[PDB]
Amino acid sequence: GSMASQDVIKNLSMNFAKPLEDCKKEMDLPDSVTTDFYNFWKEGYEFTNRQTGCAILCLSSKLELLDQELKLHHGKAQEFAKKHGADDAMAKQLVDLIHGCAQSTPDVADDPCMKTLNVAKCFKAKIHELNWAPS
Repeated sequence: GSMASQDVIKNLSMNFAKPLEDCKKEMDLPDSVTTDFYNFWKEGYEFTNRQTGCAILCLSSKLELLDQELKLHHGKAQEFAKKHGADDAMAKQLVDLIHGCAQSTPDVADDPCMKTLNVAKCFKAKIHELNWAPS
């Protein structure tokens, strides 16, 4: 039931991306981020720039998933996923993949936008490896 799990990731993505218009107008982002989001789950797609990372951070903030240091509320992320239909196990697995990626991607430039973009790419790869990437 890989298709069922893909459908969960699709639902999470769409709900995650709802505040995007609000974010685009609220920060004046180049529509390259719009295109990065259009193509997000497309394999072989490389991401143009950092502003997409700032956009991901904006989305997370609108959903109240970030602390003041712009780090992910782990528990709140897990609850987000379950409220949108992931079972407890999947929700935990998803947060773990993100945490594993955050650790693998060391913040050296002190740039949360680039950091978040790099965590997003790692997460994307892990999700593809599980066959959980939707169309």
